Amino acid sequence: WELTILHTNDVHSRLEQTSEDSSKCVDASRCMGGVARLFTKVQQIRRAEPNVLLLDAGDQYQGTIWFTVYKGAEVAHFMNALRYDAMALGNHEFDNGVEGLIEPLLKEAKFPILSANIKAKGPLASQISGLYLPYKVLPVGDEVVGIVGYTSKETPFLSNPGTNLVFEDEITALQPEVDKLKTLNVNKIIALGHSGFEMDKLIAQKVRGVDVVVGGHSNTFLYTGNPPSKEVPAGKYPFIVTSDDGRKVPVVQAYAFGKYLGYLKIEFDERGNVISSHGNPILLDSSIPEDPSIKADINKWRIKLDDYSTQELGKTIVYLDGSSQSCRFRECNMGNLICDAMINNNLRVSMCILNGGGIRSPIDERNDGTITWENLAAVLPFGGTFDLVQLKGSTLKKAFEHSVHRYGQSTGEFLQVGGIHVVYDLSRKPGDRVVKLDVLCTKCRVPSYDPLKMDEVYKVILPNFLANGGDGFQMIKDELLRHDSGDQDINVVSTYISKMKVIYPAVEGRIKFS
Amino acid sequence: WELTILHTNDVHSRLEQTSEDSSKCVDASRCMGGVARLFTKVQQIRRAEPNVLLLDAGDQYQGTIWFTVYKGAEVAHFMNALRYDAMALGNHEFDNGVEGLIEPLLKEAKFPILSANIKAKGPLASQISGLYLPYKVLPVGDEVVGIVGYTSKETPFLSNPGTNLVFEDEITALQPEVDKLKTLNVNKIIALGHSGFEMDKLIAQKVRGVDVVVGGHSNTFLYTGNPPSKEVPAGKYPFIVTSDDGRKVPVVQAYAFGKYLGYLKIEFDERGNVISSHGNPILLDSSIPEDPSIKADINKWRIKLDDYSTQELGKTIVYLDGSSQSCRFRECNMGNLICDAMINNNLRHVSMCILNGGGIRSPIDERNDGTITWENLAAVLPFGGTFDLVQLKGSTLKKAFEHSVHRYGQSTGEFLQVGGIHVVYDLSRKPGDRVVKLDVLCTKCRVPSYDPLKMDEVYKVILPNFLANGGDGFQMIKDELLRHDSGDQDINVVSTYISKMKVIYPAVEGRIKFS
Ligand SMILES: Cc1cccc(-n2nccc2-c2cc(Cl)c3nnn(-c4ccc5cn[nH]c5c4)c3c2)c1
Ligand SMILES: Cc1cccc(-n2nccc2-c2cc(Cl)c3nnn(-c4ccc5cn[nH]c5c4)c3c2)c1
Ligand SMILES: [Ca+2]
Ligand SMILES: [Ca+2]
Ligand SMILES: [Zn+2]
Ligand SMILES: [Zn+2]
Ligand SMILES: [Zn+2]
Ligand SMILES: [Zn+2]
Repeated sequence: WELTILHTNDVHSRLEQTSEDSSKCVDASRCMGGVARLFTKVQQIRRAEPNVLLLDAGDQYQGTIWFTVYKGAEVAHFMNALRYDAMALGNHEFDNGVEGLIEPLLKEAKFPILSANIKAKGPLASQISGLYLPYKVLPVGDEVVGIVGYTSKETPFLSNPGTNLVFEDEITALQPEVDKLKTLNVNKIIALGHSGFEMDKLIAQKVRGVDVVVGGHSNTFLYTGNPPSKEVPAGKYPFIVTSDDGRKVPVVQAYAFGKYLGYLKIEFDERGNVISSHGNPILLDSSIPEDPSIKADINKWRIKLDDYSTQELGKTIVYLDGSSQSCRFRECNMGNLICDAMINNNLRVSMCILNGGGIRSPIDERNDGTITWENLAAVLPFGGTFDLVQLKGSTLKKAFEHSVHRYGQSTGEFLQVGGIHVVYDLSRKPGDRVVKLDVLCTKCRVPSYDPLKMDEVYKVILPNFLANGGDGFQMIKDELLRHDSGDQDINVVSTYISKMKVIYPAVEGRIKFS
Repeated sequence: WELTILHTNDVHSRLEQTSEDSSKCVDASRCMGGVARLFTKVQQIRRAEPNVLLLDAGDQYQGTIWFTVYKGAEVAHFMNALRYDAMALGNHEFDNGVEGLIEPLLKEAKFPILSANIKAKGPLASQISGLYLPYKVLPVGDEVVGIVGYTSKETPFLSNPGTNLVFEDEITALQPEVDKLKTLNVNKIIALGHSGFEMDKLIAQKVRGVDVVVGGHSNTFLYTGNPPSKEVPAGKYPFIVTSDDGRKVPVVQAYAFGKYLGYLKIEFDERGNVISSHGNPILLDSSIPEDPSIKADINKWRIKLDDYSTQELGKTIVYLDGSSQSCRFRECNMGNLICDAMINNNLRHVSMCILNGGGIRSPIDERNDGTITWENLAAVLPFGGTFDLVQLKGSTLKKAFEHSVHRYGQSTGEFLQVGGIHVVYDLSRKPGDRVVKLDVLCTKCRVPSYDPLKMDEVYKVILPNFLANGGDGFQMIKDELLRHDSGDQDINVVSTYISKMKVIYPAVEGRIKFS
C-alpha cells in the first residue's frame, strides 16, 4: 500500500509568492512559493496519486503583514481552501496568546489541529476542550492512517502560551498516544510536529510504532541529489533513523516560507511496516502557475494590506541580510543595523545584544533601495521594545556561552551585537566556547575595546524578550541589576532609517570564530 | 658672557589661552598659553637677565579662526607686541602662498624673518628680495649674536610655496652662511629653524660653527627632571649633540601651541664657545597672570571672530581626539569621525577612506554640554580643501600604507587614519615592508565585508585633495591614480554630517593595529 505525504512547515505568513530569500516579491518572473502556487502543485499530485495527505508541521503564524492584519484568519481561510488534512501546532501559533490561537484558527480550521504534548489546566481546559487533539485517525482510501502531533517544549520561552498550558516532553507524551492507536489497530503512524530536526530524530528512534516523522522548527532542508536552489542540504531526503526497536524510520522536513512542497512516497506492507520511501522537496518556482482562483482570492484579501503606508522610510544600498541561515550562525549586517539603531535611538550606553530568533527576514536593495513599513514589519513583527539593562560581566559571559551552547541547530539564541567583539572556539565544550570578549568602555573619554571583566558592571540595550528570559536567557532575567522599559522595536528601526536616509550596514568582525 | 634664549615654535594661531590639549579655552581657571600670558613671562625674564633673545622657530601660521579671519595680520601684530627678536620661516607660513606670506607678515614684522635654504627664482626673486634673510646679526648688549634660519625641505609637499621657490638641503645651505658670519667676526651663532628634531640634531653635528640649534616642526618636548604637564619628554633639555668638530652643541625645542616658553641660559667664553647651558621649557599655566594690556588688545581683536555662527552644529558625547600625539601615531576617533563623515556625505558606492594625520589639527572637548561650533571644527580642518574620489590599484594602496609608517616615530604627518580598511603594522620590519595585514570593504558584493586587499585589484577611495596631489610625500597616489573626481569642501562635509547625526560618539575600533 502506497502513501504520498505532501508537507509544509514554517510557512510564516508567506501567503503571497516571495523573492527566493523569501522577502517581498518584487520581480514576479523570479518569485516563488505562495498558497496560489502551492495549490497548483498539490492538485497535480492529488489527481495522479490515489493515497495523498497534505500536512503542515506548524509555524503558519507570524512573518508578514498578512498576520499583523488578519491575525490567523488568513491561515484558517487559505489552509481550508488548500484542503490540508492535518496541522501540528508550532511555537508561533501561541504568539497572540491562547485567545489568538482559539478564535481565528482552532474555531475556523476545517482540518484537525494536533499536539499530544500540550495539556490544558485551570479554567482554560473546558474552553479549549476538543479544539486541538493528540492525534487524528484519517481514512486514506480503504486504509486508515494515524497522525500524532507535537509542539516544542520550548514554546513558553519563545511565545505566549499562557500559564494554563503545560508543555510535556515530546517522547513521554507521544508514547501513550501511539500505544492507544496500536490497540485501535491503526498500523500506520506519522508523527507530525514542531520541535526541530534533532527532536524529530529522537522521536524516530525512541517512540515505538512511529513509521514516519514530518517536522519543522529548524527550517531543515533535506535533499537527495543536486539541490535546485540556494538552500544547502543538511542530509538526504528522507533522512533515515535506525530506531531502538530496529526499524528504518524516514524523517522529513521542507525548509520554510512555503518555498518547497515536501514530497515523500511511502511503500507500506499489509501490516503497516515501511518497506521503502523516496521523494524530495519540490521547488515552488515560476514554472508552476499560481492557481487563478486562489490568486483572485489572495488579491481580494491583499486590498486591506495595500492601505499600509507605501511611503519610503529611507534607502539601503546594501542587501540587508536578515536571513536565519546568516543571523543564527554568524555576524549578519541586518543584526548590526538593528543593534546600531537601538544604541543610536537611545543616545538621541554603547553595548547591544540581539537574538537571531528575533530577526525574521532580509530586505532586498535592488528596488531602488526602498524600505517600507511592510519590508520592516517582516523583519521585526513581534511588537516588543528595546530595553535598558544593567548586567554583571559574568552574566554577559554566561549569555554569550548560551548564544552557542548548541550551535548548529539553527536555534534563535545566537546573538547579534553592538559595541562588543566576541570570538568563539566551537571545538570547545558547551559553556566554555567564548575565547575572547572585548567591550566598548564607558568610564573613558575615548571609547575603545577592552576585555570584559567578570566582576565589572555594563549597561546593555537588548529586546524586552531577552530581559524576560526569552530564548532560554534565564541568567539575564535572574541576574540583571536594573531594567528600564524602552521604545517600540520597529519604530526605533524606522526612525533610525529615516534619520540616516541612506543606510549601508556591513559585516565588520564583531563576531568571529577560532 | 651670559645669554638667555627664550623660544617658541609651532604656536599655530593659539593667540588666546587654550585648554591643556590646546583646544578652545572653556574652563579659564585651568587654561594655559596665549600671547597675554607669554608676554607676562617674557617681561619677568627681561627684567631679571640683561642679555635676552626671544626667538620663534616657525609655524605661527594656521590653527584657529584667528588665522582664518586675520590671515597673518594677528601674527605680525602680537609678535611685534611681544617684541620677538627673530623668526625662522616654517612650512605653514606658505599655506596662503607667497603672496599670503609677503603682504601680512614679511611686510609688517618689526623683526627679521629668516631662512638660509629658501632661494627665489623667476619674477618672484625681485619681489621678495630682502623680505626674508639667510641670517641676522643682532646686538645683545656689547656683543653681537648671529642667527641663521632654515625651513623644512619638505615644504613643497606640505604647503603652497609656489614654483618660484627652491628648498635646498639645510646643511648645504647653512654652512656658507655660518662661514660668512665667522669672517664678519660674529663668534656666537644660533641656527633657528623649522625642519624637525632629527634635522636639528644633524645641523648641530655637521654645521661647523653652530653653537645652539633652536627648532620646531616635530613639536618635540624636551625636559630635565619631572615634567610639569601631560607631555612626555623625548630627551633632556637641552639635548646635547657632540659635533663632528668635537664640540658639545645644545639642541632645544618647546613643544607647540604656545603652552610652554622655551628657556635656555648659555655661558659663553670671550671667543664665543659655549662653556655650559641649562634651562627647561616653562609651563604657561594659570600661576602666570595674563598681561592686562595684551589681553585687552586680544579681546578687541576677538570681537570680529565672535561674528562666527555661535550656533551649535551638533553634540559629541565623547572626547574628539584630534591631537597630533594620537592621530600621527595610532588610530584616533577624530580620524574615524572624519573618514565616516567623508564616506557618508558621498553616499548621501565608495566605502574606503584614507586621511593623513597631518590634516587633523586639533581635538574637540565634550565637557561643554558636548557643543561643537564652527570655531571648534575650523581648528580641526583649517585648510579649505576638498574630499575627492580616487580610483586606485591595490598595489598603489599598499605603497601608500607603507609610506604611512616609513619613518614612524618622528611625529610626521603621513600616518593614515582610515574608513572601510583594517590595517596591521609590524614596525620591527624594514621600512617599505611594515604592512603585515590589509583588509578592505568589498564593493562587488551585496553584503559588505572585510576581504584581503589584492595588488592587481582596483578600489575606489575617498581622500583629501591634498593626498591626491602628492601631499605628505604620497607621490604614488598622484602618479598611479586612474581617476580623480573633485569633491565637496572638507569642513562642510564634516559639519553637515555632525548636524545630520545630531549626537556623535566615534570610537577607536581596531581599524589600525600594530604587531
Ligand atoms: C518569553 C517571551 C517574552 C516576551 C515576549 C514573548 N513573545 N510572546 C509572543 C511573541 C513573543 C516574542 C517577542 C519577541 Cl520581541 C521576540 N523576539 N524573538 N522572539 C522569538 C520568537 C520565536 C523563536 C524561536 N526561536 N527563537 C525565537 C525568538 C520573540 C518572541 C515571549
Ligand atoms: C601639496 C599640497 C596640495 C594641496 C594643498 C596644499 N596646501 N597648500 C596650502 C595648504 C595646504 C594643505 C592643505 C590640506 Cl587640506 C592639508 N592637509 N594636511 N596638510 C598638511 C600640512 C602640513 C603638514 C606637515 N606634515 N604633514 C602635513 C600635512 C595640508 C596642507 C599642498
Ligand atoms: Ca507501522
Ligand atoms: Ca661660537
Ligand atoms: Zn518557524
Ligand atoms: Zn518554530
Ligand atoms: Zn607645526
Ligand atoms: Zn611644521
